[PDB]
Amino acid sequence: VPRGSHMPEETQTQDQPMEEEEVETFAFQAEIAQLMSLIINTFYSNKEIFLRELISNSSDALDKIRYESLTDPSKLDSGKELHINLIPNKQDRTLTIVDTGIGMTKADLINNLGTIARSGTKAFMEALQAGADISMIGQFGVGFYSAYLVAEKVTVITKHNDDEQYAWESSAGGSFTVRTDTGEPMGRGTKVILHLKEDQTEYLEERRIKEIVKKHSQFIGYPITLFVEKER
Ligand SMILES: Nc1ncnc2c1ncn2[C@@H]1O[C@H](COP(=O)(O)CP(=O)(O)OP(=O)(O)O)[C@@H](O)[C@H]1O
Ligand SMILES: [Mg+2]
Repeated sequence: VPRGSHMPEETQTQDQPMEEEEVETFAFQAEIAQLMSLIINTFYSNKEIFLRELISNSSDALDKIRYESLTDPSKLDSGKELHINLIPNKQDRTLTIVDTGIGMTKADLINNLGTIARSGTKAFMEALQAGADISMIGQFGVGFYSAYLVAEKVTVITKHNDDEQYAWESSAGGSFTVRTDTGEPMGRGTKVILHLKEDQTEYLEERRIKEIVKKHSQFIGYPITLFVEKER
């Protein structure tokens, strides 16, 4: 049956086998849930410090690369630059903080971002109740959750040398999921994707991002780059 030319629908290759992703749901530690609720549902005028916190954690992760190299000099062989990228997406209303730090293994996500008590949580909630600036969150060891000052939902994609890629995700309300992430390989590090609340879209603006990096994150110790989508 001679063919001279095939239509794209005819030549369209079979899909790869359908990937399976294991998803687990966890309760936040009680006080973490209480903090998240508090952060989410209280007005704070100094919300911008959320970025200082997430950049600080990227920073920490990036320092650990340097130190882990002292026991694991193999890491020295990586060609990836140690850096943070800030990626605002006006179309998706997301702000992404990407680092090339050490990343987090599956159990690191579960333990570090929600199941394990932080000892400063109760004091932080009390401080807030007595009218502390939200900025103080940095000194009470719960700074990650500042993400929820600006974000209705947070997704963390992460890849650590010792594990596969995972996605952590929470819209708060007391639980979070962790699933294997068989999607876009991201290489070692972590990507924190903030789905911004409708009225926190100033944090997609390049000038505003620049202002708060300059104000709050001047000692990263690693290049930070802001990716700005050309306006069409
Ligand atoms: N970008 C990132 N890369 C790797 N690990 C990250 C990360 N962001 C968060 N984490 C993990 O999440 C944990 C909790 O972060 P935070 O809530 O900011 C408290 P911390 O930064 O560990 O304490 P500290 O600021 O009192 O030192 C970190 O300890 C780290 O294990
Ligand atoms: Mg921190």
